[PDB]
Amino acid sequence: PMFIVNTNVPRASVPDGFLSELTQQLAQATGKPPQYIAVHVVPDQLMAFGGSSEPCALCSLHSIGKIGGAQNRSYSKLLCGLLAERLRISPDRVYINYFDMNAANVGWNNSTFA
Amino acid sequence: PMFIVNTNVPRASVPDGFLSELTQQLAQATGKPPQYIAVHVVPDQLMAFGGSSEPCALCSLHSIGKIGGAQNRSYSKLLCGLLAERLRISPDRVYINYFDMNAANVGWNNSTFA
Amino acid sequence: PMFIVNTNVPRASVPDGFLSELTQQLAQATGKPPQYIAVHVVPDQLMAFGGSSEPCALCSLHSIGKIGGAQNRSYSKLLCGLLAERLRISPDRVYINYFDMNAANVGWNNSTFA
Repeated sequence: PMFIVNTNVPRASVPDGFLSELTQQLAQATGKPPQYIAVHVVPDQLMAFGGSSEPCALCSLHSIGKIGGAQNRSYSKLLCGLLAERLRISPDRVYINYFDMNAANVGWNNSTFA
Repeated sequence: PMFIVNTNVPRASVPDGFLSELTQQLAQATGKPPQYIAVHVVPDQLMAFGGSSEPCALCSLHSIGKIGGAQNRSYSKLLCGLLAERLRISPDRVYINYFDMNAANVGWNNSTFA
Repeated sequence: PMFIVNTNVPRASVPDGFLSELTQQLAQATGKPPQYIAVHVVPDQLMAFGGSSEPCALCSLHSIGKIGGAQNRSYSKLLCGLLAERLRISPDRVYINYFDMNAANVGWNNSTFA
């Protein structure tokens, strides 16, 4: 799985250990081993949410399966919780796009996961 | 809606008010309330279009609905027009990927839109 | 076609000529003319792969067609090969998300490719 957070929160406001926490929590949430979790945090961005430059985040979670109605509600509660606690972003200023990737449409290690 | 523009135009060439202009125009074009429009501009990027490093932009628009052949033509004329007028990017050096997101695949406010 | 690579490798480790090499090799792999290939490299990123921060890459390839099981395996070999040779990223620390875009869902030059 791949989780990306783009945010206008400054780099200094991202706590040490945040990538590790995201890795651990996403491994537990998706049920996938942490070795297959990739995380990417992009602070200091020029962005707005609802016309406002108050703290916000635009995020994606790509996974081969483990994507669906109930799972995505649970991921959203988890990840909005982490962004509120660690980056002080309001949950109503977070979008998370979920992508259920076909194994044949994910490249890794000179081939695909198919 | 979530609109992202990645460009090699420098930050100083992005005019004041641009994120607000994008927010307003996307609200009107998509019909969505401005409170649901998120915009993200990423200048100073290392990118090429057709092998050339002349000004260019690589963009995405994700929306829950309001995506389709005629709508996307209209969005493209709007957004290429703004990028030409405001960032001096030629329309033929702009790509916009359109994504019709299922409500169950968008997280917001600790849940999803389903 | 549009190829994006996000990496923690520093900007100074991206060799001169890399965007041109990506453009050339993707034109040949996809069969599309180089005038239609866009490339974007984002170094110096805050990311982890499998819980660690040794060089890694998170990438996308969006293309109108020319996406499928065998083609994507070939793209993965080509692109992992380039990232290993040029950026010294291990192929097992690269993820590439492939997207087969409908022509009506790609904006360009004030309209779509439909």
